Amino acid sequence: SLAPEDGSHRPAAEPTPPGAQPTAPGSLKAPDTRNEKLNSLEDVRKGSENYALTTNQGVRIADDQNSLRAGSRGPTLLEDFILREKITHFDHERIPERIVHARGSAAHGYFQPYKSLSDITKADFLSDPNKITPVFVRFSTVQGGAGSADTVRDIRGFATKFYTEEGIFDLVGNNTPIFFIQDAHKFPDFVHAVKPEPHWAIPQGQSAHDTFWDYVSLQPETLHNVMWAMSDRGIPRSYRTMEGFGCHTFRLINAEGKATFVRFHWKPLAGKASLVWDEAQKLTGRDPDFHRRELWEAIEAGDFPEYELGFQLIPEEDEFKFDFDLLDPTKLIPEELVPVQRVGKMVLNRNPDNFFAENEQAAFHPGHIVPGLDFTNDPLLQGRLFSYTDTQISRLGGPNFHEIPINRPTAPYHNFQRDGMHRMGIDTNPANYEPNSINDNWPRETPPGPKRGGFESYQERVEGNKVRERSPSFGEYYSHPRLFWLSQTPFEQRHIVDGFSFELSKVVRPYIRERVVDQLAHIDLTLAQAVAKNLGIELTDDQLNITPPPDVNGLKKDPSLSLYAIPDGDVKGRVVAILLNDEVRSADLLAILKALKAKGVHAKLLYSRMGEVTADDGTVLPIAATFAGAPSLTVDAVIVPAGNIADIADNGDANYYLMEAYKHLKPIALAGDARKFKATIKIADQGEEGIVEADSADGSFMDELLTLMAAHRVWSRIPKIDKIPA
Amino acid sequence: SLAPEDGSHRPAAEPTPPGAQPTAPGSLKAPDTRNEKLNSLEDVRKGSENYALTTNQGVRIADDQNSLRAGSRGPTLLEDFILREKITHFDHERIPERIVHARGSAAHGYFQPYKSLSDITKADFLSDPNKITPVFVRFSTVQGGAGSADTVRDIRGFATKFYTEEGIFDLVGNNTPIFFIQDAHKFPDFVHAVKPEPHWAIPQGQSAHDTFWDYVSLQPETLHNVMWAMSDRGIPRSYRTMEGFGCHTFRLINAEGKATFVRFHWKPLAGKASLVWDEAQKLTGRDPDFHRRELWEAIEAGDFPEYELGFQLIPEEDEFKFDFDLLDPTKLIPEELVPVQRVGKMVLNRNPDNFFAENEQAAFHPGHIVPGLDFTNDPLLQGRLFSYTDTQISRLGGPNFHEIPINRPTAPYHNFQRDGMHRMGIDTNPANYEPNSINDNWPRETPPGPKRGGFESYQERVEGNKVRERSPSFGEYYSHPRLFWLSQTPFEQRHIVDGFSFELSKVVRPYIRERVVDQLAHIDLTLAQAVAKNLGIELTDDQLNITPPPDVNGLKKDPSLSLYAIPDGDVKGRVVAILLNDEVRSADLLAILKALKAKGVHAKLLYSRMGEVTADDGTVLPIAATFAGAPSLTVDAVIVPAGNIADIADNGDANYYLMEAYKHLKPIALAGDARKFKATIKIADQGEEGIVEADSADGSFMDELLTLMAAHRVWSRIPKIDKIPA
Ligand code: HDE
Ligand code: HDE
Ligand SMILES: [S]
Ligand SMILES: [S]
Repeated sequence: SLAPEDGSHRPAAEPTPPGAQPTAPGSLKAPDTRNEKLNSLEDVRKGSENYALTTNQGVRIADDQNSLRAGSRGPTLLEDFILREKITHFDHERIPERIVHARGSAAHGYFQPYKSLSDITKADFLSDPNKITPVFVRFSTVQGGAGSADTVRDIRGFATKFYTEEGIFDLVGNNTPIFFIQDAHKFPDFVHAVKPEPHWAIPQGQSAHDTFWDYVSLQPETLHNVMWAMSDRGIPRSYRTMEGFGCHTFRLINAEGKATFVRFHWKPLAGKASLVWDEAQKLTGRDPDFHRRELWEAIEAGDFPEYELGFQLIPEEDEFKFDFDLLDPTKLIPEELVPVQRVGKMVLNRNPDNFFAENEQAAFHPGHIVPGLDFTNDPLLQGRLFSYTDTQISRLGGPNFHEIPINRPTAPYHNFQRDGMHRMGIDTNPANYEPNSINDNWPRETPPGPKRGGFESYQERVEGNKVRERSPSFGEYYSHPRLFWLSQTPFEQRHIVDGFSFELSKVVRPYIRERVVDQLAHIDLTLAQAVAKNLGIELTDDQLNITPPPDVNGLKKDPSLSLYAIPDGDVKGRVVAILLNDEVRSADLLAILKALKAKGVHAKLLYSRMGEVTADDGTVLPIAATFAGAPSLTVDAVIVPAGNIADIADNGDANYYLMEAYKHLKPIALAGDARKFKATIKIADQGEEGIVEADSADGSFMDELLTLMAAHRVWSRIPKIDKIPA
Repeated sequence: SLAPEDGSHRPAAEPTPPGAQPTAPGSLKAPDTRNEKLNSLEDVRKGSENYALTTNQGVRIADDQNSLRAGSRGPTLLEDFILREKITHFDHERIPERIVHARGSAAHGYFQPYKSLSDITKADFLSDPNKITPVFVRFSTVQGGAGSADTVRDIRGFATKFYTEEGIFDLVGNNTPIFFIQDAHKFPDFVHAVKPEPHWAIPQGQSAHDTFWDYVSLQPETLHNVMWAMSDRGIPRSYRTMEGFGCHTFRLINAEGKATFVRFHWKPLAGKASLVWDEAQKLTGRDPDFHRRELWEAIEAGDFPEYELGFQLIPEEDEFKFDFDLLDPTKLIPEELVPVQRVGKMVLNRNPDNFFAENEQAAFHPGHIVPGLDFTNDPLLQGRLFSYTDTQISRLGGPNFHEIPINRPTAPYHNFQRDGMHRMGIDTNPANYEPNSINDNWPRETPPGPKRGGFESYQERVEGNKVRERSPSFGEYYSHPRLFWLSQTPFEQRHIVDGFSFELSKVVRPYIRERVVDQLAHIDLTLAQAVAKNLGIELTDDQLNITPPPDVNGLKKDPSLSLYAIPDGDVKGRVVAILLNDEVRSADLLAILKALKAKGVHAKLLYSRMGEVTADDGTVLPIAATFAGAPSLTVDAVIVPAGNIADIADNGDANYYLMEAYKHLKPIALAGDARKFKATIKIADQGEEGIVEADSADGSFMDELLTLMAAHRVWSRIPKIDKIPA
């Protein structure tokens, strides 16, 4: 026995808040959570307790500490098969990462619709509010490698595999409603431009380099998604607090054969929330795994990520009723024009057991549709259909990638396909072709119908010549960027300007920065002047006189485009740093934790060392982390209880903690003598909005702090931060 | 034409300092830097200017902006082969990354010996000081993926491929002289324990997690290399400023067949220098590509990385003359006992053209030796010899990885091996076996001899039974950790304590922390006590009474094991930040830049925005980056000239620049009214060692600053930084 006698090596198999226990594989941490897909993976789950260590051939190993040698200081012998198996498996552990979205984090859950949608789609998973469909969801960045950092500025992927009774449906979305380019033929161009440059393979996880901005300046169709990426949308607080979108118009097909155009939405029920850029960048350094960790810890604590699936629905006869083309994936459909209809709820409630086997090996692909859904001619979607099947032949080693356990349907699958590398299924059918008589033609085709029918494409009319041509209707590039900009709050606008400015400051060739500023002048003059000023660029008289693009279908803003214009805060699952001293006032701490508990807000107790300290009244307080070990970047607010403040008052790290949190617009609360820290962040004696202060930590002190947390950040503080050296 | 009229898109093909020009592929940046290997790659280099865009089959493309569709808003057609080839290639761009050392950065150069070594080795590349051998060198971290950050705390790899006239010799080393484990059979255990944990794949690029310290606590053989990793060895300033080691005793074999034991060394002619932990960690977020960038830019500037190759030579009859086993790779050979003989110099003078083709596909392997070298029974080297050939079969797709251009020998190669995936060589030999008559037995075996002979192993005597057993002589784990400890300066010792303390505070299971502290008590009580205090652990009476391990062959320290005990500073190729204002005193700047140029030190001119400012005398000064865009993390020292200081006096970012540089022990120099900044870093009116100040930037001011820079950091400042909130 190497485990400690008190059993403190094994995490509690029950919900526990972040940091309370070591994290564990999902089937050990939450054995009681189940769904149909988790149950079906049981055949390949492997345990360990009480088993002998063996080769992969089942031979027990006696000594796993030494190679076989001729004498104990001699050479290693070729006959050591146990060594060579073990090192050969090690030597071949890695598979190619995904060409894009290589960095991602995943969990299991389930989906249910609020009511049957049979009047608009025959898709089985949407036919009955009692039908529960297991899901597996992977969130991701786009540009960086599997080993890159989470809180980079980038677009985020949001891919859901629905294991339906009529096949796998993968909804392969992102956290913005559009993409940078119009036609799939340019995807390698755009992706090569944003990826590390090919001579030296720099930079990782960043669009802040010459080739990205060269491409953008030369391809104005990109400006809409670039506006999103440069906003705080590019730096979400959590995968739990971002929106998801299906990116294209698809179709729903009902049993009558009626097509309705649809765009897909995910609404985060935890609300929308983003970091600020200096915080996101610094966090890539202090914890490059912060989003993967926050997602896994949320599920272990029971703060299950929840999302509402929604549909924007457009009748077929309304195809041409807008100012933009519905097939143009650089255009959004404003919610003011077409509201999102709520469809159902998805909950993510179980982590995987083994990251490589369930996360790294999962394959999502938007061609994976089911009866009741269909495509459209969006020319970016159209090319996606080719890529997601193709790429798996190298990434997952061949055409049997659907036999890798996480990718297996739970629906029946039978057909005449055979062989390929890694073939698991042993087919007993006497036939491997159809039509056949020797197996009475089974498995058999199934006609389309209202349920459980075969897939048939909607009979869309096609007319035109074979051309490599962009539709003229896609040739408008500035109105949607302008609608987005005008929909932002003034502080969201400032952060857009600061994102273009920082990024273009990293472009070495100045003419590329000038060309991008020229494009901005076509969108909005105020935005363009503000960026130009930060770059030392002066707009020409011609630039100052560019007519702004038209409004989109009479709209001059749509508030659903803003993260923050309309409050949608939720504090459950947020975290507060509590800065301790060597003689904490226990009554303050009891009131702080009581109020945080009641709203499902977590806490981390921090000090200048590990171990414990003892409160004024003898209560032993266990320290979670040092000030330096768990920086303010990792929390949503900071509370300092009263007590022996002298203990930490001249501690550089403790003062800096509050300066960093202050700069990043987080709520800060100081009780009693902790008010002494007001001097480090230059707060006046009469106080200021966003700093909660009182003689003790209750009556209204925690209500005030929790009201600040529900509004996420203290935006009114922005003018005060440029003066603080932090 | 899309390029700017003024030609400013194209970097000059001359050496230029960092930031002066965009970086470029090495054959375009330095077209006349040549060596036998670079010239031999010309057969596969492809250019681009003035050529038409084609498929891979040579068909010219007319429209590389669109897919082929039926109508300009129609579906994409399967007959679009141009689209499918382009997206197929993109879909399969990625290959598996290296199992370990996936993150690395590489360059070309050459090696030449100082004298003939024929008396001790018949290796041809060491036979004459006129023998110039091309090299390709890849530096790397160990744990993180190819997209992880450079300035993590980790061991670093230093792998050199010598293209000799008698074969490739790969010297595949690290930046410490030992490894964590004794026997190759435990490599996958150790690497699994340091790598991200298997449930959730966290953390990236860090040993600061429970499974690493669990293994270390249970395997005290690891403690010696753990001491090195927790020292500032684990966070080098540059690949140019760290040592390399071949890790194992190999043999040199001379023409007479005499074997001498050898351990290999690389000594950096730029001297030894490392970051401090806070700076390294923050730098992973501010610039995760910092070491890759600094290496590429150094070579572009002509600050070519230079290392001296060195041998520790031990006669065969001296095998048992030490109190440790020469075959145990957890033991170092102290230079006080066996000096390093300096044998030649390697210079890296050219970056690659295409990172993936030359860096990512390069394969190094320590079994790639040449006549005049041989192995020993070191049980970690023995197992390595299996792994480095095996792993390439998945990583590089098959057994023809020596035909990938960067890997090809420049020496002749001819044999009877045939076929394999993507076989390039077309053999004309009528025979593919030997002995054969039908080609008169060619290519033929060559007997061993003094030059141009075949390889024959040294006829070492082997006597023993077939056993899986560790030599009892390997069973001592504490004397080398203690020697290394006692050889460090008092500030290097504090940084080791801090590295253990920070790492163990991130281990969630407290008994693992306790088990590590127990091991520390076996090494040195002062170290053990200092770590324990940071963790809130108290040593037991038994722990306080553990007898220290013995000295190593009577040594109680060896200053060659310290980074800084013996002065070894070189400022050429270092970089200073100069913080501008909107009316700079020009005389200060002329003097600063003149003195920096004379010593080969670079500068970066920083301000609050991009563009330019104008000095008091109307000199226009171009701005390289903002204060926030290029933080103090990225420079060796900071200089603030006089002028309109009030322009920046209340700039939070400018104040913080100096606070962060101060906290990180960097020299800071303040001229005239720039001395008003003393107040932000709490410098007394009378001054402080490490802060250069004068009325102006005269001759003595720069000499003082450059003297501080030769000493790298201001270690005497350490007691003052605890109070600084930065
Ligand atoms: C023609 C335009 C085009 C093309 C060709 C592609 N992409 Fe992807 N994209 C591919 C190609 C690849 C290369 O096949 C790849 C690489 C690995 C793989 O299996 O598929 C992939 C990954 C990917 C994920 C990760 C899924 C996971 O977590 O495993 C997510 C969420 C998205 N995508 C989302 C997405 C949207 C939202 C609408 C839009 C638009 C696009 N993408 C554009 C697009
Ligand atoms: C049994 C003990 C053992 C075993 C089995 C291995 N390692 Fe490695 N190591 C391998 C295995 C692999 C898996 O073959 C792999 C992974 C991909 C590959 O092709 O080779 C590899 C890479 C590697 C590089 C990068 C070279 C480059 O830039 O590509 C460097 C610099 C080092 N190593 C240095 C090193 C030292 C210096 C002493 C010592 C000791 C060891 N290692 C220990 C060791
Ligand atoms: S999209
Ligand atoms: S080693």
